[PDB]
Amino acid sequence: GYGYYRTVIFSAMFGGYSLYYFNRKTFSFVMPSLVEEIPLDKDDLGFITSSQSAAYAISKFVSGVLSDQMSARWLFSSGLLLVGLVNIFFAWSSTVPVFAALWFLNGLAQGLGWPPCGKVLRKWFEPSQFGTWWAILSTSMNLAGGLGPILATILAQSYSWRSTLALSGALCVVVSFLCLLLIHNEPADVGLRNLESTLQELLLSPYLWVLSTGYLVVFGVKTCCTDWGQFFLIQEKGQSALVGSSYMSALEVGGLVGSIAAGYLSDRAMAKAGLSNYGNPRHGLLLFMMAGMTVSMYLFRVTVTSDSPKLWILVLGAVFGFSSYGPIALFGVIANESAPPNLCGTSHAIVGLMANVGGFLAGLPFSTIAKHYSWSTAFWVAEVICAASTAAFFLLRNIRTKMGRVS
Amino acid sequence: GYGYYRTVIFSAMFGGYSLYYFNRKTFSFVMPSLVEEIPLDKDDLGFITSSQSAAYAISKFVSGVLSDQMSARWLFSSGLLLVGLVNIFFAWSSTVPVFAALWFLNGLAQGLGWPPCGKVLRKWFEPSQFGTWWAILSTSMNLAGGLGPILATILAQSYSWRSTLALSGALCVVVSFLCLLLIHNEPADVGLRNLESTLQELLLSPYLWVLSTGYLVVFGVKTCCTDWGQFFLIQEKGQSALVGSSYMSALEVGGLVGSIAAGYLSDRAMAKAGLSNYGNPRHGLLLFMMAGMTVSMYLFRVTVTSDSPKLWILVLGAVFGFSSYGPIALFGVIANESAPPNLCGTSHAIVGLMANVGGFLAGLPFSTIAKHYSWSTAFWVAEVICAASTAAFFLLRNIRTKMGRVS
Repeated sequence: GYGYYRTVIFSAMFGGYSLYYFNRKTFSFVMPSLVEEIPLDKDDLGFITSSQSAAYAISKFVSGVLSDQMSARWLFSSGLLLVGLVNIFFAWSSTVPVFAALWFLNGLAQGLGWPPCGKVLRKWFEPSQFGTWWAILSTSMNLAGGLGPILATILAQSYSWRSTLALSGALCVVVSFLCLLLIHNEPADVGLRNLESTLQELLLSPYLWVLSTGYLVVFGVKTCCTDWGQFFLIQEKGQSALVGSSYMSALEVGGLVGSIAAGYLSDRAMAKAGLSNYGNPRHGLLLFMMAGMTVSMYLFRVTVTSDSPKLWILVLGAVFGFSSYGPIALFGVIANESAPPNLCGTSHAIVGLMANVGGFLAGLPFSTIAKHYSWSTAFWVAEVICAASTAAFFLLRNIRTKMGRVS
Repeated sequence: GYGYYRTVIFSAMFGGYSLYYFNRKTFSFVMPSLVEEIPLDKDDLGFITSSQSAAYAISKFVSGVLSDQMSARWLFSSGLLLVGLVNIFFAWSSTVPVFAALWFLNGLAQGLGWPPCGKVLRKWFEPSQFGTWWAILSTSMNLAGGLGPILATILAQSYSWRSTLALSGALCVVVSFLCLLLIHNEPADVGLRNLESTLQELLLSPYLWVLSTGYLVVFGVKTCCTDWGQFFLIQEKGQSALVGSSYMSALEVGGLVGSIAAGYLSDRAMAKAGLSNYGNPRHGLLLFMMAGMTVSMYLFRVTVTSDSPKLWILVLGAVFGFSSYGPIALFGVIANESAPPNLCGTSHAIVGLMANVGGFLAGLPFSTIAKHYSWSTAFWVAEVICAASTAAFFLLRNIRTKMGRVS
């Protein structure tokens, strides 16, 4: 059928991108067994994970640019096969630069996998049903991150790290051929019906860069609170470490439900509206969630004391996680929808570049401001940036969103 | 007395800075008689006035930096004497590079005059009485611009341009010695009572750069509407040229009363409040006037047709002029108040540098956006910048405003 093939292809992308994220962070999942086996420095593990982070940033960008050129099926399957071959060779490795370079090459093949999922979700799913299945295909990532330390801890208690990495790499090699056989990058290959723009016309469209600065700010404020919310509760607000861990756990669970609810309710808005070329029906919940970020950072900064209860901290974590991982899924969905259909992966990679810029701006200058002035001053600077960007994106909510040529 | 010397010194600065602005724009006031006398190109006059504009920008900055080093009395009097000597030599000039270089040197000596007025108004007037006399000392500039073409047209009908420039230069030479004799840069020279910070501690204070970007945006939007409001009424909105001229005249008259009302009501707020080091009681009307800019640009963009009456255009011009020249006087008053007392001219020159940046951003890119997309799209981009900066400055209204060291 039609929806049958949508189900089959989404199950294949779900399994493939779940194995992507599990084999993206297996070395951090099997890390305790491996540091029991071989002694490695904290700076050594930081260099390995930083090699993967640098290669994954470069490869998200390069793969988004490539995914609009060659086929998403072969690119996805090649990514999964090459990730599996990396984990096979990584289980078959003992020396440290082999770990670092092979995990760099895993970071490349992990970047090489999600813009195929974006292209296939664009070409196969209606815009009334695009954000919700984007959000479930990122819930694949969240489910891999949730079931990864559990299964890796069981396989590291039972077997070694080499046997676990070898089984996971062999599983990716098998699922790479299964995703080569169960994915069609467009319905024109089957026979079903589908659903002229240059990269210069993409880059000169101002909505891509309004979207880029918006996702810069939203991912920067997400990474600010995700990295330093425990520290803001320990040093400044005077909570315990269990309260900070519960705050992070509530932010993650609220972020999972925030991404899913953002996709579903934004597809409801996209199904209701959709007559004009200017504006975007997804702004009508992207703006409410960015205002939710503003309200959550304000109420977490001024209405949190040492005497405020743990339930208020959990509510602020959950509502900020809702209001924060919602817009990240929405800037993904908009950078894939509002783009031309043959240049949507490139328009998504341009916004992931600003994800990298926001990650750096949340890492070093936010910690510098927190070191010099105070913690509440730094989180307030992040609040001002997020609220001023919520205002600047409320103003810019009705610009020409359909990127590309003008007709 | 005390208020007697405040009256005498303010009358001397009023006469001196009125002759500053009259001898700043005498060559554009006596321009028709001079182009009847000698033939000059439009590009030639543009080069002469651009030489004065470049030298006056460089000299506003250099003189603000200098006015905190040497005395404001001798710097003011030297500026007025050197402006008078330029107009004497300019009346005694015939050839074109002599005009251009001597008017460059006038632009230098015109920049060399207002930061002495800022220093004397800081050292002599209370913060409850500082913004209103700042606004009257800029009403000196507006009165010179209002009575300048009238008196210059009368003196160009009666006498020549050489006789008019010679009388105006001789008047500046006389009033330079009268302002050397009737100004005291601080009350410590008389005997009355007055009312430790480095430039690095100025530049590292974030309120100077919040104030700089705020004045960047406010002066840029002022220069956008001041240059292109007639063009927005001619090409886009379909008004006549008389409606655009009345719009500019209503914006200028409303701007005069806006600067004066901003100074007076902001000094009322500064007199009422004043207990804390964070925030500024002048924000409590700077924000209302920046929101007045936002509301005025919105109501002038969406609620102006060809069938809207001329009275609505005059009301929008007057309310935008109010809401626009108010904040320019207020960013001057705040860059002179919130600064340390021996480094206030430098903190004001740093904000005049961003006036130059906003003038360029209103000149070329605003015209480029208006050429490519539309006129309403360009004025809407200016509206978005002004409203997003009004939001970002409403958030940043309670940062540490007292620039300098922390104690």
